[PDB]
Amino acid sequence: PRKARTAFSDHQLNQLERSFERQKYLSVQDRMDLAAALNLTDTQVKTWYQNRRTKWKRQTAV
DNA sequence: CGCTAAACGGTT
DNA sequence: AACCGTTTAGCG
Repeated sequence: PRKARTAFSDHQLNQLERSFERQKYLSVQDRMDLAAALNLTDTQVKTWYQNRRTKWKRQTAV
């Protein structure tokens, strides 16, 4: 049983990208604080940051 | 299709 | 526990 695909709001995407520009890796507390501010689950933030690092590494390589 | 969220098996 | 590298798949 797969989880439904989260559709992030524009506010959530803007805040996630502002976080990522500041810090490429978050502490457990910072990750939880971001999830709470955005009404997202801890896992959805953790997964967004992980996939964001994948995209970031792709862009670094060119 | 392209982007990207979630899942897999493996690593740190 | 979280991450990595990669895959799988949802959807505009």
